[PDB]
Amino acid sequence: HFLCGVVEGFYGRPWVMEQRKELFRRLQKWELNTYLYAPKDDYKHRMFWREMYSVEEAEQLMTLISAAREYEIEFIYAISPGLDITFSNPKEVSTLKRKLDQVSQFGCRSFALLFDDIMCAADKEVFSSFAHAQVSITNEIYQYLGEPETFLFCPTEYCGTFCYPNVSQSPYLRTVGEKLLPGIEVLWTGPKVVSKEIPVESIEEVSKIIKRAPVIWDNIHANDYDQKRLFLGPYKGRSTELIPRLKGVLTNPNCEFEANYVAIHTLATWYKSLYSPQMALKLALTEWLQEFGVPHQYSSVTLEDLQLLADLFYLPYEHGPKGAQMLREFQWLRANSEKIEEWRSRAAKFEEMCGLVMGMFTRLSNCANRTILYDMYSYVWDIKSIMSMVKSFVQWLGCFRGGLAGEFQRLLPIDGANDL
Amino acid sequence: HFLCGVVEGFYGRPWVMEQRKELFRRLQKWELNTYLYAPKDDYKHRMFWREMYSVEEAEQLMTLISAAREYEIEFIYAISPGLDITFSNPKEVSTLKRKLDQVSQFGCRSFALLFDDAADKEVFSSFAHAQVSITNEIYQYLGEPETFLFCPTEYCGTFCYPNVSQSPYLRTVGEKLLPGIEVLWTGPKVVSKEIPVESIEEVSKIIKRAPVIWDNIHANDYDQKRLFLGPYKGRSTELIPRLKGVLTNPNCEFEANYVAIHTLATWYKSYSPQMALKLALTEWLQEFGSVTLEDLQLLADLFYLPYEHGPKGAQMLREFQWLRANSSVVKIEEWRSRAAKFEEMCGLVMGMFTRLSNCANRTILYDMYSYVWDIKSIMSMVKSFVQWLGCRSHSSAQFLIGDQEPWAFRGGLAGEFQRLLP
Repeated sequence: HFLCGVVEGFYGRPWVMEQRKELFRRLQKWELNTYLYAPKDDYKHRMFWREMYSVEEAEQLMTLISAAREYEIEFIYAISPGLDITFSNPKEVSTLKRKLDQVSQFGCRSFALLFDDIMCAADKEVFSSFAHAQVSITNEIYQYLGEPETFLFCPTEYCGTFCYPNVSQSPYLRTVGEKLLPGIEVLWTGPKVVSKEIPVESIEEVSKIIKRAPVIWDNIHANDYDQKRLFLGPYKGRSTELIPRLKGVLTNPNCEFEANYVAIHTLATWYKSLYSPQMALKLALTEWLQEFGVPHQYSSVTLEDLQLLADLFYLPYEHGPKGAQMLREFQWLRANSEKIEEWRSRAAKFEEMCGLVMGMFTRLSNCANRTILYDMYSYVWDIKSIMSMVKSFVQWLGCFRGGLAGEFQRLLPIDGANDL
Repeated sequence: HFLCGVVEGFYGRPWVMEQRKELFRRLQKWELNTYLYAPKDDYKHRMFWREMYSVEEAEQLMTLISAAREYEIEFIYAISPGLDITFSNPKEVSTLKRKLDQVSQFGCRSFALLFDDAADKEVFSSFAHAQVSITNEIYQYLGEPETFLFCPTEYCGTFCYPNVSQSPYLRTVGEKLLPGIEVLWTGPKVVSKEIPVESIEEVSKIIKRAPVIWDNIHANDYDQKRLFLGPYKGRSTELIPRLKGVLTNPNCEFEANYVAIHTLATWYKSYSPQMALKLALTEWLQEFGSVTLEDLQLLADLFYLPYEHGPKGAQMLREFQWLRANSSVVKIEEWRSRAAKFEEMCGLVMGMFTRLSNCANRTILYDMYSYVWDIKSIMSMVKSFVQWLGCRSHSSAQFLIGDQEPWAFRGGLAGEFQRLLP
């Protein structure tokens, strides 16, 4: 059974139970089938992974695992012991069984052991390598829980760039593919952490070394790695030819829950297709518009508002066409500040485009869905403030920002080394 | 009778009732006394100011107004009609009376009309005449309440036209606003670095009363990457005898305003910014869990104040400016010794992030996580760059070798526009 859905696997404030239940509704509404629970800073998932859940947390996880069953989403419970586990100490192993047993009595039946970060001297004696230590404990938790239907394993070398010396010849992956039990699945993020493309030939290459088709943990829409970035563009860079070669695809999307309508809608479109990223974004935006109401009044947002907004917060390696256009046009205006009529005519057209950013922010702050507006607020306010300043500046040619973080970044020479 | 406390007055996600009750608890713990409710994006506070609250919204306001009394915090309800009100039309005035009447039946006794953002040319001779007419009539209609506030459109020095002393607008306001109504003022600027004593006497003369400061010193709603954990600073305690109050508009992240409100509380002793911050940091440390006192000293110095970095922050930046400026040399032992010590200081940022993400107080950590991770990753890159600069006596490789992850290039499309501004 091919797994396709969402992993909540980013850093920072995790989602809340009501947001996750609502996630289960949209996964079901769009015919996806999986949720992987792995919030990096939900303290009992990784930092304090040994602490069992309290009476009140047990009641919230049981309720959340029941909702996943109600909406026919498979619930996968992950745990990340890798930061301070002692693999050779029986009580660490018993604690890891005791804590999965407690989640198992909450209704959960599928699990994952993740090893995404960074070996003690006591385990150098018992285990021949880091890959042997993880595979030993993963296999033993696997068999100890009755060999569950779905059990996932995220390796430490979880992408091409993290493979040493490379994918095909890695000591680490080779031990994993040889000694990890055939029934356990392997997570893989592609050639990179955030893969621009995931080529079929790269998936073939990792499948030989790990001896099975991987489950993609996809970071295409993840935004936890830069405060100013948001990704509302379509699922893209993965050919539908990957589907016969994969055990599943689970996206790790933006931290702000309401901003992942497009990211999950288009992945669902891609899973059912063969696939046009631009057509997928138009179906996702057209459906999304219905959620931007006007408050009922007893005493606004357009489709082109959302097209502009997505083009300004698109994808990690690409801007949408309206974003690249306004940025190409402002480069030309700045560079060329007869030819005089051209400059003013194109400056006039560019201030109008700036006005459309201001107008999209204004109608978005009038919408009835306060949740969507709050999740995206700082991003939309920021792009509006800047374009209001850019617009002023274009007019001028015609007449501490960022904090300490910003001041250090301007002093690095690769500051705008990827600008257009 | 001096009002001092918090205005929740920023843009974006408002606080939830659980955070607000906890704010009242701290206002009381630290001897402050006032809360002004004015979140710009509570749709019924401003955008749809005429719409009554629903049965469930009403019940939430009553419970919260009751908690303010339990904690003896004065609750002031604000409203902003200025974006689309027709001041000269009676039905509009009634709409605003009925809407304040409804909050008044929730237990609320203090109010504010904010004007910080037609056919009225016929009835009113200026915009100040329009607002003061409706402000005075609302004021008396509610029985001249104990506290009634008025935020003018020219609410700071730079917003005054042509200047403070000569503004038609403020002088109309000072002449025609009833003595029982108070006037809000942010100082010489929206975010004032200092609020000089003579500026307050100058503004008090034209508005004919002592102002209540709406203080934006710690607001961070106007820049995504900014957080302000430094002490209340730039206002002499001499202002306390010439002010009717001070209400600070702090960071949008609720847990990040421990220092901002604690230090204002310390200052309300009718004052040393550095000493106030050592009291606030020592107390704040207790709410975590591990995090050390010098961690929070470092953290406050990296997110200090809108016009200043903390001493540990300003130090790492001039030192890295000098290292960058004199890298050509790589006599020469000076540059390497200072590069090692500066690499050591970056470690203290990394170590402060690590213990903060292992701390038991998850609420505080989630409020600041995006800010702490951003500074830690930049300094990790800044440390890498200094290492690269000293490793060049023996390597010709470039700083970035090959194909990068997206976080090597920061800011998205917004960042690309800002780099294009001079």
